Amino acid sequence: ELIKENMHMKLYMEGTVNNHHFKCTSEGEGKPYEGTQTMRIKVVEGGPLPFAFDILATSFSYTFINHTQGIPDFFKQSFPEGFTWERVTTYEDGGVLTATQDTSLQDGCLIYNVKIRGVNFTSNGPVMQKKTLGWEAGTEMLYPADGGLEGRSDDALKLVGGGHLICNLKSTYRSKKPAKNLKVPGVYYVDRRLERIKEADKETYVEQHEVAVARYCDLPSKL
Repeated sequence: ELIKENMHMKLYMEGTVNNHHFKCTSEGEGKPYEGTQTMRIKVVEGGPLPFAFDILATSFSYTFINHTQGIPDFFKQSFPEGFTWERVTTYEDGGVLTATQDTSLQDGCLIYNVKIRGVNFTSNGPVMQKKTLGWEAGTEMLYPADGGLEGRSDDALKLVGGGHLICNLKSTYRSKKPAKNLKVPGVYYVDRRLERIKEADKETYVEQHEVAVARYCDLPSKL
C-alpha cells in the first residue's frame, strides 16, 4: 500500500509567537497501524525560543493513529493526494495559537509543512516564562463536518510547581481527495500520549514520541 508498516517523515515549520520568529525542521519514523511515532526536532532559525517548546509540540501527524475496530481512516485513505489540517488553540490564560499544515507523500516519505502564529501570550505567564513540563495524555473527539472532519479537545499542560494550564483545540481536517476513494467515519475519539524523550541546548534540539489510538465509544447503549 502507500502507507506502509513503517513510514518515515520530514517536517518543515515556520512561525511567530508574540512576534518572535522561528523555523524548525524534524525527521522521524513510526508505525502507522500501531499508532506510534518518534520525531527528532531542531530549531533552525530564531533559537533559543523565548517561550515553552511545549506549545509547538502538538503541531509536529495523523497518519500515525491506530484506527481500531475498522473505523474508516480519513487520513490514511487520503493518500496519495494527502490532506491538510488547521487549528486554533486557545489557552485559558489568553494566548491563541493558529496553525496550518499540509501533509503530502513524496517518494514514499511523509512530508509535513506547518505554519504557526501565536499571539496574546502574557509576558509573565508560564508559556513565555518557560515554566511548563509537558502535556498530560488526552482525548480528541472527531466528527464529520462539511465533507471533512473536525476535532475538539481540552488539553492540560503541566506546570512547574505541579499545576496545569488548560487549552482548547478546534481543528478542521480536509482531504485533498474529493470524497471518491474516501469513506468518512462517524463520531470517534483519539486517545494520545505525547512525551518528550530528550532535549538539549535550551530546547533547540527535542525528541518527541507519541502513541495515538482511535476508538468508538465502548460503553453499553440502551438504544
